[PDB]
Amino acid sequence: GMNVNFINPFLQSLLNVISTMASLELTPGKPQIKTDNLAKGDVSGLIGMVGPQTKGSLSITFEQKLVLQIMQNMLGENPGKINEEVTDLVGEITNMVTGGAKNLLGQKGYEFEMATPMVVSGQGHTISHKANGTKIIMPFTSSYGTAFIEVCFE
Amino acid sequence: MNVNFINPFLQSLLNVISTMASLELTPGKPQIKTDNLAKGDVSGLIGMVGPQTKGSLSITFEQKLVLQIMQNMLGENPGKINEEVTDLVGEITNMVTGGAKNLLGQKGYEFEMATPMVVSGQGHTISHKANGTKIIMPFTSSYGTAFIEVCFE
Repeated sequence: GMNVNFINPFLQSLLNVISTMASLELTPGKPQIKTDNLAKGDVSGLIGMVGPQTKGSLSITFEQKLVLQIMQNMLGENPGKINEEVTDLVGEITNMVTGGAKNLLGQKGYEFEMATPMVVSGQGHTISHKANGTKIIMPFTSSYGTAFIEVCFE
Repeated sequence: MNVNFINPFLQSLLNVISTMASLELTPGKPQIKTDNLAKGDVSGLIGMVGPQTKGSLSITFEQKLVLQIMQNMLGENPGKINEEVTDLVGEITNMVTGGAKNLLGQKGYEFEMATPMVVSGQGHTISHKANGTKIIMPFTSSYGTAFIEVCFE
């Protein structure tokens, strides 16, 4: 029965990357215990986490127009489609979100190590976390479209 | 590291599909991945941390194949990728990684797995970003194709 606040370090870290490094204001929704298969996107960064008394999963999902605007702002270009350069950037965003969360959570005595990012590319795909634990999801909105973070820990 | 860490995962998948001779699945030769051509409709993905290493694994299936796997394993299929199907994909992912964890442990190498995630979406691709060699192996049948990819850094 995990505290919904476990998503906060991930939220803060994503807002750090996107709002400052990408100068793009994402407006977060309210963290929800997941109850829909409705968090569709076009490219997603996925990573596992393993700790002494923990294991889990993080996904960060973006609509195409949003991730392309993020790439424009961060790197000064974008190829107008999801390609390898886009998936590489999503991988790096995933590492920085997870890493910042690791730092913030470590300061609070929660230890984990991240695995390595996998990036999913596909129109309108969804992610389902299969850990036996609480699934916490939150939307983010911009005029460019929507993103979602989902975390799950056993 | 290369054959040493990756082969258990490949053998463990083979083991898990050897249980369904019905499908008549022909494995290909494992190789270094050098394109983004490996598409599927549902995939199981899992991270892992090991001795001086970390990495990732995914198993991607075409819909027609995963539905026949469900027919063989559970005696039914819904004719589409639903929660039942994503659950089974997650479980196969755990068995494949669980088996490999045992084999590597046997050999003296401790790997800790994270928890699985399952992607649903027509014709999606998975790109592993670990800084190390990406190994992919396909397995094909008249019902369709699947791919396992494993990468350690």
